[PDB]
Amino acid sequence: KPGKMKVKATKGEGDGGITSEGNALYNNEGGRAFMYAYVTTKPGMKYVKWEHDSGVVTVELEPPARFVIDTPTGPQIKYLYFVKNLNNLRRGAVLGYIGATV
Amino acid sequence: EIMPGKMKVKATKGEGDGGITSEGNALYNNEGGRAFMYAYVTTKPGMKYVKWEHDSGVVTVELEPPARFVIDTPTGPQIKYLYFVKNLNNLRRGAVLGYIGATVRL
Repeated sequence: KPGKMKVKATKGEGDGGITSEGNALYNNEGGRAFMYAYVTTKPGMKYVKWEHDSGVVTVELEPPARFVIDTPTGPQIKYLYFVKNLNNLRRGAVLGYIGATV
Repeated sequence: EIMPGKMKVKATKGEGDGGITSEGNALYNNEGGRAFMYAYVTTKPGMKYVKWEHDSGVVTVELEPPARFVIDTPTGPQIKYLYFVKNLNNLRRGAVLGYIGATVRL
């Protein structure tokens, strides 16, 4: 199941009211959307407000890792923010999904 | 760092104890220095080993008991068997699952 990774466009927030657009990478482990990571162009993000029907959770982000994607004009850097306390299995699923897609 | 999640596929052959044989894909990383097989995917249960070429050579790579998963095909769903190599760490197992999820129609 960790393999069935899905992407949802979502806003990120950081100190001082700064914001980003980006994608949450997430998995429906048994009928509840579990965010694993957030990817964006922008540094300094701290959290994402993540929607469940039961209500919104603010998901805290680790310090980001920088990574490379391919573009029409060459490599560009994006930031990958794992959710706090994500385990190694789920981190690996994020990296594998990214490696296969970007 | 996406390096440990980076993955390539190579067509290869598996074996189980009692003469069992299979064809399938090895998922491996050759991140920088050597080829490191992470997993083997095939259509058959009961595989125990994969015959991994390296050098020129053939290496026998031991497998964990498989997880079954299902893919869409032109003729409908097909059961596949995912065998991690023995003692693959959780980060790398996760990388295998993420890569399969990204590339296969599950």
